[PDB]
Amino acid sequence: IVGGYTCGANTVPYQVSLNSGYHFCGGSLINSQWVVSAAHCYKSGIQVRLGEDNINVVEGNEQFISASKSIVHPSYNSNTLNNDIMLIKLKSAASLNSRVASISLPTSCASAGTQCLISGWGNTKSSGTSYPDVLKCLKAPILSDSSCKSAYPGQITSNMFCAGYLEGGKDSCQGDSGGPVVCSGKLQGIVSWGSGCAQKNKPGVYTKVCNYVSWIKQTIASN
Ligand SMILES: CS(=O)(=O)c1ccccc1-c1ccc(NC(=O)c2cc(C(F)(F)F)nn2-c2cccc(CN)c2)c(F)c1
Ligand SMILES: [Ca+2]
Repeated sequence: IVGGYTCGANTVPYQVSLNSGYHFCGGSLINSQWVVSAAHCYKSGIQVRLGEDNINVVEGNEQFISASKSIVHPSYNSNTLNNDIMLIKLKSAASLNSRVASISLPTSCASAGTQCLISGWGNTKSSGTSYPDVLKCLKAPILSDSSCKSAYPGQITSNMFCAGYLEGGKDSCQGDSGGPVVCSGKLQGIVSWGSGCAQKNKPGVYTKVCNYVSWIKQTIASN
């Protein structure tokens, strides 16, 4: 997160950290056994870390659970980043509490202007790289599709939306990928991609979760 603020220990209870000897992506807990992340975050040997704040120090509320299965959307295209969503099943259910909770799936899509909370342990610099120890937050609005497509001619599909600031300075960045975009208590997006970070006229692009609600539910029901 570039130009954001320190969330505060466990203030984003649904935020998870995907770990493989180091933090490489974020994710969202949608129920006791399932996490939603980005398809391009996929890899083997994934350990899901819940109830995290400072990802480098054991503080007391962490729950480390191995992924028993990772389901990348069958129509995910790595060349266009279309359908950039993945479901991860935990080996055992997580113990839900005040510091570890699930986030609700949307029942309808969000509209332009809607204010959302984006979080992650991603890079905090627009120029160069420097990762934080604690979880970072950023409040950002969903932009109109016109502005989104004007910024990224020919690269925006109906399964993506832009959110952020055209003036630059505040944006999600590498390391935030797979993380949540919550609006009015609903997970509306997944950190996917963007041209650099916090760059002018280059807002972040996010996976439009509302288009995948049926797919998600039918998939977890079958696994
Ligand atoms: C495969 S294509 O290029 O032909 C391509 C083809 C078609 C559609 C989309 C892409 C595409 C473009 C840029 C990127 N690059 C990034 O998305 C990125 C870079 C960095 C850093 F290197 F740090 F500059 N961070 N970063 C990023 C990560 C998460 C969120 C956000 C948001 N602000 C940005 C990417 F992956 C995919
Ligand atoms: Ca920790």
